[PDB]
Amino acid sequence: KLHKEPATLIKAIDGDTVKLMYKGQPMTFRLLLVDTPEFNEKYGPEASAFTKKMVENAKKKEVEFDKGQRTDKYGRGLAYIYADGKMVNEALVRQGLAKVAYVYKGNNTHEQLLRKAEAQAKKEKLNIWS
Ligand SMILES: Cc1cn([C@H]2C[C@H](OP(=O)(O)O)[C@@H](COP(=O)(O)O)O2)c(=O)[nH]c1=O
Ligand SMILES: [Ca+2]
Repeated sequence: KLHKEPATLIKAIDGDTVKLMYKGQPMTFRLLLVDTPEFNEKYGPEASAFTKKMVENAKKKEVEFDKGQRTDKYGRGLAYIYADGKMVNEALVRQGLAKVAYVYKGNNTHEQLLRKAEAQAKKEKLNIWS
């Protein structure tokens, strides 16, 4: 309750940040509840590429704010991002390309969903968990 919103993509940045045109400012958005490696750390180039293609290839790009703060202290948007109905945040965790991270109580609606995904990635020893 939680609603999605069309997202306009300027460019993918790395595993867990993307640049959107949001009411027609260029704005970095940071993915809620996850942490990908930096572009120059192990699985960093893979996380970047996964997010990039996932959002680029989607006909329908959406942003969904949580119930709490919509920007962080750095002025980045904080959201879940969906590509043709699939959550990027979740897909990264499921593939072992992001850890569940930065879980704040104002903004934690999809926590249990991402922890389930993380547990599957862990069990499978996938990427980060290898
Ligand atoms: C994901 C997320 C990060 N942050 C902050 C925490 C970290 O701040 P500090 O810089 O003070 O440690 C930083 C991590 O982002 P990155 O993982 O993009 O570097 O962004 C939030 O404030 N809210 C959030 O929802
Ligand atoms: Ca990161």
